[PDB]
Amino acid sequence: QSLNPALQEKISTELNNKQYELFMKSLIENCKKRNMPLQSIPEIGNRKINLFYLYMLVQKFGGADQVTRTQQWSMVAQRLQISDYQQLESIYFRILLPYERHMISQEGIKETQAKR
Repeated sequence: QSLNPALQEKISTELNNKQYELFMKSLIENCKKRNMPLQSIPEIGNRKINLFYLYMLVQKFGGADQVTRTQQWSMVAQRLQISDYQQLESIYFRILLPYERHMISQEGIKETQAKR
């Protein structure tokens, strides 16, 4: 009994990145669904769970340092629902899961050898 907000669930931006975003979105949403499933299509903001989207956003803000410099990470994180207070723990855990990380690892296994 908790349908999506349907407020900030915009899919695709230029029809080109939609493929890259949907790839990580479907993968993360699928794996994460094994722990914290949603009503149907889990989305918050405008798709930012992608390895290219989440990166582009940070670089655009001037780097993680810039986001924290003005203490905006709290607000920005809420946009993608990555740091919603205590909930950030559950989201981080599910996202750090072995299945979730594995699904995304295929796109970049070189990151695995990098270790924590």
